[PDB]
Amino acid sequence: SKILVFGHQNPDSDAIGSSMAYAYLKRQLGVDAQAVALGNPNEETAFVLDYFGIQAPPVVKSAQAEGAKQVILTDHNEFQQSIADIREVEVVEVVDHHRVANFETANPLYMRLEPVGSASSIVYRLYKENGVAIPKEIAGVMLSGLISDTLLLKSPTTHASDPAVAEDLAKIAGVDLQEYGLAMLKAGTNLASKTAAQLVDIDAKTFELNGSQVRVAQVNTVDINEVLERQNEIEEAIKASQAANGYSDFVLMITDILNSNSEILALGNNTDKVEAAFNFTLKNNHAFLAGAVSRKKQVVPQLTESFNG
Amino acid sequence: SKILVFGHQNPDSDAIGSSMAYAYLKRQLGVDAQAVALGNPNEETAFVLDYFGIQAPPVVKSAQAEGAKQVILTDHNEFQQSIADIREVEVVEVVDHHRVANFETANPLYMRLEPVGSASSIVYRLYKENGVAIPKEIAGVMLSGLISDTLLLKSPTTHASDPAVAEDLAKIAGVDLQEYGLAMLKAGTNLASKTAAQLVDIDAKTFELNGSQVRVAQVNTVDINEVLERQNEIEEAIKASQAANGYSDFVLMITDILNSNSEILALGNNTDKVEAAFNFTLKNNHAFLAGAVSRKKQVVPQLTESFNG
Ligand SMILES: [Mg+2]
Ligand SMILES: [Mg+2]
Ligand SMILES: [Mn+2]
Ligand SMILES: [Mn+2]
Ligand SMILES: [Mn+2]
Ligand SMILES: [Mn+2]
Repeated sequence: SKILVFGHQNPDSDAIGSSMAYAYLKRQLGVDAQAVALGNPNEETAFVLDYFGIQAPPVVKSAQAEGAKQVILTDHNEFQQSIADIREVEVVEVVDHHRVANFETANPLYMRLEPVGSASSIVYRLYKENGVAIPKEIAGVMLSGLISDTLLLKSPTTHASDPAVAEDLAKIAGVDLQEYGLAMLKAGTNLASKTAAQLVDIDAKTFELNGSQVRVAQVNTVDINEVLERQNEIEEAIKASQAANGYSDFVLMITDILNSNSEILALGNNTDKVEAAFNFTLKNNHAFLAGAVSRKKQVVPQLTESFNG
Repeated sequence: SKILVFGHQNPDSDAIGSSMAYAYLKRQLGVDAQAVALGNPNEETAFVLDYFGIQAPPVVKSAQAEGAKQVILTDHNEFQQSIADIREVEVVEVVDHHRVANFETANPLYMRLEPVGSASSIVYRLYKENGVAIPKEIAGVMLSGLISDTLLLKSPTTHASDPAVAEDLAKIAGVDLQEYGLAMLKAGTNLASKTAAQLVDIDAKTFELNGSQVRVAQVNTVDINEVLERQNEIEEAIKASQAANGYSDFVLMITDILNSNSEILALGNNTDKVEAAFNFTLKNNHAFLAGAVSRKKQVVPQLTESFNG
């Protein structure tokens, strides 16, 4: 009866932070909940965990294997993004900031979705609404989740209310927003220590675009050209992944967080549709896409339009 | 920019109350929201609107027709229970206490689902959470929804937090909980004014139970015996429906909403799948199903299990 609280596959900072923050809150409310992760923390999240001196959630792969019948999803609701046997257990709660799709429950449940910058932002309000004090380290993982998802509040996903949230969490966490923000974001640009295969699967999701299974990965870097130093291995890793997972197209978003621009490297059957989604020309399989920092707002939408559905 | 707020087709008290109350709330929050209905009030709801003297929402049939592109749904989420052009508009918010299915959004949205007795109960908390004092008449329709969906807090669907809510909405609406409730519930048991075919179809559903097509209807009455005065005319309307709709089994629930029992009348090929389902014996085509007041929580399972899985 231990309720498992977890974010999406290829957990990012917001996924981990929101699940940890929410699990703690559930416990304060008398619920036997435990935060777990569907994968190992990425470099950005590792930085956060280390910073506030807390351990990463246990990594699990099957709810049933862990003997759990009830789960709480944070930072996602779509089944392909959840635990492998999500269809076999009961989803009792969901706290997320994404559109809803490929989600279904047999019974009523709790749901708190808000079209804001991060799932962590929502959990924060739940602490306030329940009158539960926020511990320093919990504030830290929540703040980190918000900072992560909004690129230190500079991303188009930043909601009007997020800055105030970010400000209060920073205070509770004992950090200077800009200083901590920049340090953490930079921690995610540690890509050299990763293999090409791992690099393209650090932060990636799949989208069904008018019948095409399109993989869209993102990475934060201090320089697009640095990431391209291994373009060959990366393209190779991309083609391999495409064959292994059934992807007709693979889009790699190389985001320069300093200059707020992203390089688009795409391979597959419909690279021409990619070129159409952004009106550019892929040379050696990539092109510059100025001002792009958000996958959900500045990439998927145009890819959706060009592929159509 | 004009958001319609509505409950589900064939609205009950909760559907009407929750949309009216919530729409009012959004307006106090600066959102140009308007409560609309997908049908006219039933005897129960007409009794409520009159008691607190307020007009029932205007019945509409299309969001596109009302000049609205955005909509807020209360007391439901499944598209088949919604507005005709639901897939054509944007769902900006959902307040409900049902399971989720046949629901999808292209973009992020606000969702507030809680596994409680009524949708009105959730709206109640939304008022307090937003610092908006609840208006007398509004408390009236909200209280009615809660009392209606939970049979004056007696149903298995009643949540631990529902009583206090019911209690507080009564105080605000200026009524005594126990009297207004009974008086309101009794007011809605008007069956003699409807034809047999109408009864067996005012609140029924269909369930595929291993190849069988079983109709399961529910009628609220203050006295089963009285409805049993029309047994014959009923079995006729039943046999008829089974002929026209292919139904292999028809189970009628004559729910006595004051004692919490439901006499089960069954005609069909598997009138044994039912007995073995409620461990009773159909003496005259019907048996006594004590404690039954909820179809899915007290009738579906056993049926679902007797027909085996
Ligand atoms: Mg992201
Ligand atoms: Mg009901
Ligand atoms: Mn995430
Ligand atoms: Mn997120
Ligand atoms: Mn309803
Ligand atoms: Mn309801």
